[PDB]
Amino acid sequence: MTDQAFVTLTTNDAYAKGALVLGSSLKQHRTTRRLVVLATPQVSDSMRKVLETVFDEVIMVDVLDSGDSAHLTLMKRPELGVTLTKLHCWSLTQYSKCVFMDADTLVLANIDDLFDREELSAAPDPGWPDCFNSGVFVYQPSVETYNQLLHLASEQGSFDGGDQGILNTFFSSWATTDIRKHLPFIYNLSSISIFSYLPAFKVFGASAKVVHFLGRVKPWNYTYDPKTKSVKSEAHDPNMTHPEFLILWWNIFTTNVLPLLQ
Amino acid sequence: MTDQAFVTLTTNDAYAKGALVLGSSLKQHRTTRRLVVLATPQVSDSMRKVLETVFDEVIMVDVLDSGRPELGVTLTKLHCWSLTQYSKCVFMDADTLVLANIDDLFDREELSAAPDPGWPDCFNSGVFVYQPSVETYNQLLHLASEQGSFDGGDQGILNTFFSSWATTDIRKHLPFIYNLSSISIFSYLPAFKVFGASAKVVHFLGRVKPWNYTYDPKTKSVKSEAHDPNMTHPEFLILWWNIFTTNVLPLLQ
Ligand SMILES: O=c1ccn([C@@H]2O[C@H](COP(=O)(O)OP(=O)(O)O)[C@@H](O)[C@H]2O)c(=O)[nH]1
Ligand SMILES: O=c1ccn([C@@H]2O[C@H](COP(=O)(O)OP(=O)(O)O)[C@@H](O)[C@H]2O)c(=O)[nH]1
Ligand SMILES: OC[C@H]1O[C@H](O)[C@H](O)[C@@H](O)[C@@H]1O
Ligand SMILES: OC[C@H]1O[C@H](O)[C@H](O)[C@@H](O)[C@@H]1O
Ligand SMILES: [Mn+2]
Ligand SMILES: [Mn+2]
Repeated sequence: MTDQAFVTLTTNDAYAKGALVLGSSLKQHRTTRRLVVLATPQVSDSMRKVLETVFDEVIMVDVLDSGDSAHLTLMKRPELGVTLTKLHCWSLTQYSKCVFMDADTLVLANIDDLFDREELSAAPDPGWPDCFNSGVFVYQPSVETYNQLLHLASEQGSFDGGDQGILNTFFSSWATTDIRKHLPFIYNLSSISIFSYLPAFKVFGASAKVVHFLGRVKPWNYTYDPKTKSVKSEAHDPNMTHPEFLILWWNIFTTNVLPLLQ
Repeated sequence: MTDQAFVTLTTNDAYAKGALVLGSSLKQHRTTRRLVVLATPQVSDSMRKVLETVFDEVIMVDVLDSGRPELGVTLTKLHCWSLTQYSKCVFMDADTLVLANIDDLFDREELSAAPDPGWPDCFNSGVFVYQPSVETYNQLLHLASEQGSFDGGDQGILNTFFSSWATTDIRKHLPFIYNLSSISIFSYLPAFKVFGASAKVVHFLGRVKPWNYTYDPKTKSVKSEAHDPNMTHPEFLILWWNIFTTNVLPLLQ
């Protein structure tokens, strides 16, 4: 109501375009909750103003960077040290409960029923499903938890160099303790860009509630032709096996977001 | 006890090599349960006899085929429910390898399995705990006939029949240590580096099986002529080939 929020993060203007599409999609599906975006100083002044037209609030935060090149190299994503910035989401005690969503997500149906869930509720990671994917999660802001998380990050770091490792470590009961903290995979459908063959998608994909463009290739990295509605397909590319979501992203961007960027 | 078993399946002499390595590895790690392999008539008479040496029972069954096109025969797994001489069994694909004792799987209840990478609200059917039952068997055969499988193999059928696995009982979700595939290691290497030493079962899931790699015992190394998109973990291939060379190959050659 005033008490609960969807929260996302952008540290630059590229992911900000993702944030804008996510925000638009939440509004399209008539959330009754607040929309908030955490932004760092690399987000341009002009992009912050655009974010303000979609989000109820833009909250400026400091970048938190693991600096963990060794574990980010294992992850194959040397840029993701800045995802520790996500931890600031726990500082938002103006809200009693929030859903964090990655800026590379897209909402396909109303998902306000997530606010029935308890901290920490998340869906399984598509590659290592004993860990939860940290791109969509239900949590409770808390100065206590925020401080504990910052401390763990500074003392031990993260096994993957980013937020997902440290969050899985801190919330390590997730895989075995309480099945009500497992979100269905359709609330974080995160395998499409990185798995070539997904037979389950063909029978269950139509029920997707949130699609998550997990992996190095983001929808905004494509060249989209709005005349024919084609994307230049980038060589071998699992997005093109099931391109409906990438197409949708660009539809929302071109129709609902591009006019705000004028 | 004698009323519980590990059960595997081979429909041909190639997968029989996997079954032999798996059974050898279960002996290596001192299982106290029986070892059973389901075999079809396409397994040669000589290989069936070799299997009878490693396994406690070699049970002949008919191929069930849904109609990787070779995978239609994986419906043959459904025969595992016919083994009512056992109260509880762990089914393991012929392309798995045990690294440590896993007899504690018999504390689990039907249907216990690990989440499948790529769509983890379905379980991977390469390792599962089940209870033999003629009723269940008949029901699975019925489903296979009337609806078929959404993936053309056993996994679709089994996930359809046991459709509340993802949401009902978390004790039926097996951790990765009982079914670790190289797809997972490739997808999230950081997790493998911190947790991976705990693995008790390796699953060589995908088109290129260990017996499709060539192994040079002189250089202690492996390579495959066909590209392996699952990036099979080389250390695991070496463990497989070490067991095969010393324990299995002398029975065949
Ligand atoms: O340079 C970056 C990288 C990441 N992010 C934020 O951190 C999230 C996690 O990164 P990403 O989605 O790239 O990780 P993946 O889901 O691919 O593992 C993003 O969605 C953004 O919200 C960001 O703001 N700037
Ligand atoms: O031609 C075949 C194909 C498969 N199988 C059996 O069915 C299982 C499942 O197939 P596979 O492990 O190849 O599937 P994957 O795990 O790679 O998806 C195998 O391990 C074998 O036990 C068999 O006996 N003959
Ligand atoms: O740990 C860094 C990143 O990897 C994870 O797999 C998640 O998809 C993403 O939300 C997280 O920020
Ligand atoms: O259903 C087809 C096959 O592939 C599955 O993903 C499982 O790993 C395997 O045991 C099954 O037989
Ligand atoms: Mn993401
Ligand atoms: Mn297999």
